[PDB]
Amino acid sequence: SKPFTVPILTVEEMTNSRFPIPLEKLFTGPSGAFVVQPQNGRCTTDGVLLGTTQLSPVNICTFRGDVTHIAGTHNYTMNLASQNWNNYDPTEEIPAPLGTPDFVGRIQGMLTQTTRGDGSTRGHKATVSTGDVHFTPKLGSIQFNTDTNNDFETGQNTKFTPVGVVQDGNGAHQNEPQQWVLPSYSGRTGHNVHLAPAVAPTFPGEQLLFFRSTMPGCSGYPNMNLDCLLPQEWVQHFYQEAAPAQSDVALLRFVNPDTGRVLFECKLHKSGYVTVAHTGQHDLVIPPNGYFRFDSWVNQFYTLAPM
Amino acid sequence: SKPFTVPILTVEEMTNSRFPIPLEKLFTGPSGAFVVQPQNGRCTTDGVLLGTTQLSPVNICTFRGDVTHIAGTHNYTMNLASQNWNNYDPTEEIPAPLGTPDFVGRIQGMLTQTTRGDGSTRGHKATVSTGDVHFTPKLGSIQFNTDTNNDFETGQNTKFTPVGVVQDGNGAHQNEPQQWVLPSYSGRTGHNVHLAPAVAPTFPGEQLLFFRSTMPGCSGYPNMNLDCLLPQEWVQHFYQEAAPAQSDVALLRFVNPDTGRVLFECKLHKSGYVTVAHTGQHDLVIPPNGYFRFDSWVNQFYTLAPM
Repeated sequence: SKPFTVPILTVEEMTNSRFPIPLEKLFTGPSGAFVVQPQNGRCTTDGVLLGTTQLSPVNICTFRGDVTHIAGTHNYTMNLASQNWNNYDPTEEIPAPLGTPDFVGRIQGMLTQTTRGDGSTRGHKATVSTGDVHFTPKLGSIQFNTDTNNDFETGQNTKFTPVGVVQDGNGAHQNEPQQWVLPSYSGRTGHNVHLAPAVAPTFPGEQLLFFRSTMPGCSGYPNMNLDCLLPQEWVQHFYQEAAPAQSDVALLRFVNPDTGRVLFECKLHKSGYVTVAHTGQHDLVIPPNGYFRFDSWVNQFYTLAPM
Repeated sequence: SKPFTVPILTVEEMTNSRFPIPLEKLFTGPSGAFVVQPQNGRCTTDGVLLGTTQLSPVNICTFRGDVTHIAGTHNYTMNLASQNWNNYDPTEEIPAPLGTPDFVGRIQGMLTQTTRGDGSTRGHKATVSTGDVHFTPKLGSIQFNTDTNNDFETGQNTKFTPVGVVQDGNGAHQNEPQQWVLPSYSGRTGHNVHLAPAVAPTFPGEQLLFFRSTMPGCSGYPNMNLDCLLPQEWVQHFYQEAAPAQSDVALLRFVNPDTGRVLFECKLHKSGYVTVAHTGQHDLVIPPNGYFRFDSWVNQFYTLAPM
């Protein structure tokens, strides 16, 4: 059996799998108060992509399609295409187009467009509100609020590039986005389907280990914390390697290569998430060259050294 | 010696190493008329990063720092920090900060900022003109044109997220960007140093093979072609594997997994670029599931089968 491995990359060398930004830090905290069911950054250790997860770090929270103006507004409806501009297949066994945002919030970035006939181009700031009833990416349709009332043309390739998140400063601060609330990918037309499962640690004394970034904020007082369950590079790696899983739990050690010392150990579950033995909120203190190293497959009874 | 490999990824599954967008296609053409000296997407087969190359594609053409308004304008100077908000170190023997744009052009995106004290945020469309006199990233400062003259605060973390490119003026359509012209990283009076080498075919009948994307256009009639010498995923892979180069030339075959048949072969040079045996400009026609496979190290005298 091909030996399982994780990448030799530091945290700061890696990328969030839920928004196209670098990782910053490792965080652990209790998660009983919410449902942890992200759909990006979901992959088994033997390389099966789950949810809306795809390989490209730059395609996370991007959309592509054609747009139609909503008369009397600055809003546009986008009829989605696939990430390579092929027709979007709404019958694929996924919750939504690959890379669709997996949280309720207002995501700001730019819409850009090229006129096929002559190579003329145009671009405008735009925001997608993933909690609104017009956010129906599984159906192939979403809406953007933009800074134009007439510039985008119909029947022309149009891309949304995400930048960051927005909040309404008149509501309680940091009340949005809600990173652990999934959109309704078909709006009010249907329930979510083909979801990667919710994750919840149940081994005594364990919490999830989160790979954390701070999303750019574009307006108001947003909650900019964004926690993913796997770095994007781990998704990419497992997809490549497809190493057989011996058991349901891979034991990783986080090591300082300068000293050889183990800082902590953690469980990488076959279904694609990480737990540590800790209780409470904690920003992990790690050396700048530290990285994760797979050491062995362990059984259901294995108890981690306390963090 | 660890066996050398390239990733099992299709072209469309991979990412441009010179701008944070997917690859679309393969292109070969004669390159005698310009200097091919990109600084991003530069890496040896045994994993030594070159030029301004760093590992995650989402950091390419991003900038971070604090900003100051230029009175009487809508322009801001950005005092650059490192990607993790440490001080930027201009004394490193690299051409410019890692991920700095390596073409002359006007790159549009958004500047975003968070006020540390209260978490208030703001974001504005912004353009950096990498050919202008203020573009001195090696020295630690650049200028942006924005749509505000008063909104950004001093002394606060500010990020530029790139989206695409712009063209305007009385010059010919597609006269900018100029993807094979490096910026003057230290200014218009300055000289670029510590560059990754210029590359050229050195065997009769050979041309470079380019990994091509189309950059989003944000205004006007820009030249949106962007050719890199290595997919970002190959940079990431070689850095991981660090497999010793047994010769100066790795022979790759491009394979159709549906049939197992080799479509063409190419040379992956140890110093990090690819050639094919072909004369003239050609958009390669490939099956969408096709991928590159390392077959053997060859000597300097190997003659490729015509593409």
